[PDB]
Amino acid sequence: EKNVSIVVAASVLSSGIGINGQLPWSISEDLKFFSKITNNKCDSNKKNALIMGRKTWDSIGRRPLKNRIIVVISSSLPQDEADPNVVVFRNLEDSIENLMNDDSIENIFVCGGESIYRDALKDNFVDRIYLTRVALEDIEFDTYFPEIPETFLPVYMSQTFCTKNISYDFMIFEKQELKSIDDTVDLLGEIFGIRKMGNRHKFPKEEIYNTPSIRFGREHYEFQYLDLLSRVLENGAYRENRTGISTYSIFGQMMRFDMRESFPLLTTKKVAIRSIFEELIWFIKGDTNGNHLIEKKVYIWSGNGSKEYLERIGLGHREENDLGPIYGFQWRHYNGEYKTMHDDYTGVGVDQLAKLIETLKNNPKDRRHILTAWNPSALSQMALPPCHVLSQYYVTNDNCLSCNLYQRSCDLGLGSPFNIASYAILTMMLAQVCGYEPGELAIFIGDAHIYENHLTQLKEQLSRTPRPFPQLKFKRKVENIEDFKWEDIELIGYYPYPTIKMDMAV
Amino acid sequence: EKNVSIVVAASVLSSGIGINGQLPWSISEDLKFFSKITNNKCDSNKKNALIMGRKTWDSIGRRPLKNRIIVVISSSLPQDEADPNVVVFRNLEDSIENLMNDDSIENIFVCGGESIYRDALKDNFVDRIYLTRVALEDIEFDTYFPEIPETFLPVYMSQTFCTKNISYDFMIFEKQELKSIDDTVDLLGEIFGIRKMGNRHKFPKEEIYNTPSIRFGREHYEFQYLDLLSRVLENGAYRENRTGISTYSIFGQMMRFDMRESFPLLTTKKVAIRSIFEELIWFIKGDTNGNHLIEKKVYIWSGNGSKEYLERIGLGHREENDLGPIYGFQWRHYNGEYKTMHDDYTGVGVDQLAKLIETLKNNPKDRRHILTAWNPSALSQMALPPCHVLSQYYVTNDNCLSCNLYQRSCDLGLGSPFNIASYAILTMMLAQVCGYEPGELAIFIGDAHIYENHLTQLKEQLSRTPRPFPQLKFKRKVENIEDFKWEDIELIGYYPYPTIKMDMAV
Ligand SMILES: NC(=O)C1=CN([C@@H]2O[C@H](COP(=O)(O)OP(=O)(O)OC[C@H]3O[C@@H](n4cnc5c(N)ncnc54)[C@H](OP(=O)(O)O)[C@@H]3O)[C@@H](O)[C@H]2O)C=CC1
Ligand SMILES: NC(=O)C1=CN([C@@H]2O[C@H](COP(=O)(O)OP(=O)(O)OC[C@H]3O[C@@H](n4cnc5c(N)ncnc54)[C@H](OP(=O)(O)O)[C@@H]3O)[C@@H](O)[C@H]2O)C=CC1
Ligand SMILES: CN(Cc1cnc2nc(N)nc(N)c2n1)c1ccc(C(=O)N[C@@H](CCC(=O)O)C(=O)O)cc1
Ligand SMILES: CN(Cc1cnc2nc(N)nc(N)c2n1)c1ccc(C(=O)N[C@@H](CCC(=O)O)C(=O)O)cc1
Ligand SMILES: Nc1nc2[nH]cc(Cc3ccc(C(=O)Nc4cc(C(=O)O)ccc4C(=O)O)cc3)c2c(=O)[nH]1
Ligand SMILES: Nc1nc2[nH]cc(Cc3ccc(C(=O)Nc4cc(C(=O)O)ccc4C(=O)O)cc3)c2c(=O)[nH]1
Ligand SMILES: O=c1[nH]c(=O)n([C@H]2C[C@H](O)[C@@H](COP(=O)(O)O)O2)cc1F
Ligand SMILES: O=c1[nH]c(=O)n([C@H]2C[C@H](O)[C@@H](COP(=O)(O)O)O2)cc1F
Repeated sequence: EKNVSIVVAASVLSSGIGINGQLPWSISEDLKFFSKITNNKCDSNKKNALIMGRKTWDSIGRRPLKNRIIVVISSSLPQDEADPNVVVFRNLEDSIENLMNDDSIENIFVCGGESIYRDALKDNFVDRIYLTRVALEDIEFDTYFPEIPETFLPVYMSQTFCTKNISYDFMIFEKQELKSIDDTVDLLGEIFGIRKMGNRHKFPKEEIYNTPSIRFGREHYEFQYLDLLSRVLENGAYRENRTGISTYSIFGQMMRFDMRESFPLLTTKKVAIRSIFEELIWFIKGDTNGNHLIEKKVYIWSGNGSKEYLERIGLGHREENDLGPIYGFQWRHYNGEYKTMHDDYTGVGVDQLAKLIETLKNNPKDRRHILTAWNPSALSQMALPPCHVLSQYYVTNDNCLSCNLYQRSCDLGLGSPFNIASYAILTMMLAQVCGYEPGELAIFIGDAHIYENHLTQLKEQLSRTPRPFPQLKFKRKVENIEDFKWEDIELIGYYPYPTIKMDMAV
Repeated sequence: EKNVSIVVAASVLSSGIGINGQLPWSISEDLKFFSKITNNKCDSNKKNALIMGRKTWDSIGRRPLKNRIIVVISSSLPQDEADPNVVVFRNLEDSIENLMNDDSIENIFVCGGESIYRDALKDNFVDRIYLTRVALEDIEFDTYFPEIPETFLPVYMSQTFCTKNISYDFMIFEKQELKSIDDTVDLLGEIFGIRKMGNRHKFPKEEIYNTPSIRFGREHYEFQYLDLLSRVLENGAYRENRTGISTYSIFGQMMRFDMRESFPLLTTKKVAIRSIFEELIWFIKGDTNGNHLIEKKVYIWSGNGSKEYLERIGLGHREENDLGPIYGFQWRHYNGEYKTMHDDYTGVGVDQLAKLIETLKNNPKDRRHILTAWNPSALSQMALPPCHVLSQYYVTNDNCLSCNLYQRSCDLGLGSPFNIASYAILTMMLAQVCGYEPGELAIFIGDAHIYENHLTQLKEQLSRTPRPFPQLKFKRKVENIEDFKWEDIELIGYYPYPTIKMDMAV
């Protein structure tokens, strides 16, 4: 009685694995993963058995794999005894004799075609599943991986990796069938009610924990957002705010995202990337005219740019969508005497973005690459105080650009995905203009809150198992950071779950 | 063969447990912990045995404990059979008969005096140790807990709790005698070198992990600092900076600290708390004169206030210790035209601190309680740009004041403990002025680095097992936040390891 694992690489949606007798992709790292996982063994005097169909045996050139015994399931291939590393069996059930006799086999790997996977799961011989999800779906398939039965549960999901602009994941599925520390902590929590800090940050209940079966393998960095969602649902205090829509809020959280091998755009919900880019390039250009965003069919600043909202916050003198000195005005004209959105501020104010770029490419090991938007003097003139307040940038020894962001208030339903994608795109732009590669993105959140009219929606978003991140590439290298256009961005391999409508609280 | 656990409450240093036949403290929560841990049982048809000496049996009033069988070790007490909840044994070895016969006993708890603990450990009958460390040491003891033998290792250390201004801990010691997920992650790390984000944040090696035996029980929040120290030692990239002393640096980290039941002042090193307080009140008063700190025998700002350092950074015109518009000038006079440290700036600039207090006590549920020190216009005039750049404050539904701090650059050897204690004291001051209780302190670090001249020292600090946090109390309620004086602070139960000299990099 030894272990049996199905090793497979399938597409993310349709679960296709092959086309015309070959793989529908060329990912060398996946072959390396196959080689390393099939050579995994605890005994040096034992080999691992790789069961495969005849057509798969043809796909590998009918040659043996080193340090492994290949078992071909075929009703026509002659049971050749010349090659000791390859043996042929007439059916799959008879091939499962390594459990009974043949003690020189330690682990068994089912890695054949659809005709092998299907009746290896049907006969219930499989204990584990090493699945490699690949983000290709607009191509042609003819061989698919069967839907994983409900008897299996996912226990691990790696981060998203990139190869030839193709995104891919790694997942493990298992066949589901020291307590003293836990008991002492539970007793100490029963004693001190909310005096033990652990009770103020309770672990989220399973009913609001996205993919609860993945406990110790939450490597995919979209979990940095979903687990924050769950923590707010679990420990969020019901509080009122400036809007009539109350929220559930907690304080002091963080999220990490990788940008070397992927792009942190959420897959559990289709995110409007064009509006994000237009807002970001609007910031970079130094503009505060909301009509310029509305003309480009982007209405995220319409709620805070209506005449009624401006007269209500005491800015009735201001023009329709003249938002005042906000994001992008403090970036390019910090401490500049603001008049209207039509004046020419070229020259006035401290151009933080230009100095940031100059410092990033002239003195990388510096610790002062800081872009601030919090200006106490101009706060009263703002239509909305800065939410993403502070940002710091960092150059690694291998010429990568990482970014930290401190955000005073985060609306996890609408503001958070936009902030993640926006600062990722900004880091990528800064890295290209300065000549670096994108690094990591850390977002530090003060007041992380969920509006109460989003509870039905966000819960739905927590019911969707995450898919690998897409890739974001630039079609041309620009000379100045302001020269970016929407046509320059290529979004590759983004297959998210359907969009989830949520109303903005004005 | 069942489990045996020594339950004891001892002082942190001398390990005293009693005085003149009674306890040297009255901590009700510890008695509740005793009651809950000795009644912990998996079988309802079984009782737990509590072994104690005769003098301890006298200390509990010679009355039985509910749902438990008390075993008194005494050579004089008559073996009375009237009370079924109390039994007398002549020696400790004969009392260890519940292992052989008497299957109605599930767990055994050694809870006697020094004379029982010593030869319960000497005879090696003890499997576990539930130790309650109490931070009282300037009192009189007459009964001590023996030094825990090397066969035991700590596996858990709770957070610091407070009762009657007394700090205390909870620790567990044990007698030392799914792998697929780990193997898959190791293989994925072998494939992608530093492309897998996990490899850029490797888990610290045991040789640089403070108290490595405590794996799953690092609850004490001084570990939030020691684990960051270890992570910098593990993943720190060797980088140069403005000073000749190079560092090992990483980017994007955080630390959490509780302030409801303790005070985050490091115990692994004696920290000069008075200098921290004097710097903080110097900030609050709006001062930029380094001579005011030097006159109070505080020399932390002498390196950045020397004539040579000012002439080197291009401020040779400036006076001796005139540091320029820095912390506390941006707090009280933001965007204020700075001249020298002798002028009267009362009135000019935006008083961020006053508005902060006003917003904290007039509009608590607000999300804009923000104090910034990063001013791009005044950066050139500063002797040293702000390290603790931004701070946000938050009022919970139970009227507690929590604080987030973003620090762009952190010197984990000298700057970090000072920053932790300083912002803790500042949060407590704001809480008293606004009428709240202290909450939590979250510190977010951008460039967390360790100077190479501190490597010998900090490693030493990582060899010291943490002791419970102290308490910090105020002797009087002040009318204005600037009225605090050093004589108003009482530091209770601070018993740190000896101080570790480390040179500041100018
Ligand atoms: N992405 C991935 O992880 C993998 C993808 N693939 C791809 O899949 C494609 C090929 O797979 P597939 O089309 O399913 O073909 P198979 O690899 O499953 O091989 C099928 C052959 O195996 C024999 N066989 C199958 N079932 C039985 C049975 N119940 N009893 C006896 N013999 C049996 C038959 O051989 P015979 O006719 O001689 O009797 C049959 O022709 C290729 O593109 C390949 O590259 C393959 C492996 C892994
Ligand atoms: N902080 C804490 O967790 C605890 C503190 N304490 C404190 O400690 C103090 C008391 O402890 P302590 O001074 O050590 O006294 P003990 O509680 O250990 O009791 C000692 C008695 O136990 C009997 N005894 C001990 N060893 C033997 C032996 N080898 N053979 C036969 N009989 C033995 C003797 O009784 P006899 O003379 O009758 O033969 C002896 O006088 C008190 O202040 C108490 O409150 C007590 C428990 C817990
Ligand atoms: C056609 N085929 C089937 C195949 C391909 N990709 C897969 N990918 C996955 N994730 N799982 C599978 N079962 C799988 N099977 C192949 C093709 C090549 C090799 C192969 O040459 N493996 C080398 C790997 C060498 C390398 O590139 O470093 C080895 O050492 O095993 C294996 C199976
Ligand atoms: C003198 N003595 C010995 C004593 C006291 N404190 C300790 N504290 C600790 N952490 N560990 C011990 N072994 C210990 N032993 C005592 C004194 C009172 C009770 C007691 O009354 N316990 C009640 C507690 C009831 C309560 O106040 O909630 C119980 O239900 O067990 C026990 C032991
Ligand atoms: N309170 C409050 N004030 C705010 N002021 C400015 C913002 C920034 C901001 C971000 C996003 C939106 C939005 O509506 N985003 C979308 C979400 C989805 C989705 O989730 O499926 C689909 C489409 C869109 C879209 O607009 O294309 C609107 C504003 C903001 C805020 O976030 N909160
Ligand atoms: N690079 C660089 N520039 C800096 N400019 C200003 C600072 C702030 C600052 C904090 C602390 C000290 C110090 O020396 N602190 C002590 C530490 C210990 C100890 O923990 O052993 C014991 C005593 C003292 C003490 O002075 O009483 C000196 C400056 C600073 C910095 O931190 N780094
Ligand atoms: O990028 C943004 N992210 C974000 O989360 N908000 C939301 C947070 C909050 O719901 C609202 C501001 O409310 P307040 O000003 O009171 O913090 O804006 C706004 C942005 F522009
Ligand atoms: O409160 C402080 N905290 C702190 O960590 N530093 C350290 C961080 C760094 O070692 C140095 C700042 O120099 P630079 O900004 O050039 O990195 O001072 C200084 C303070 F005043």
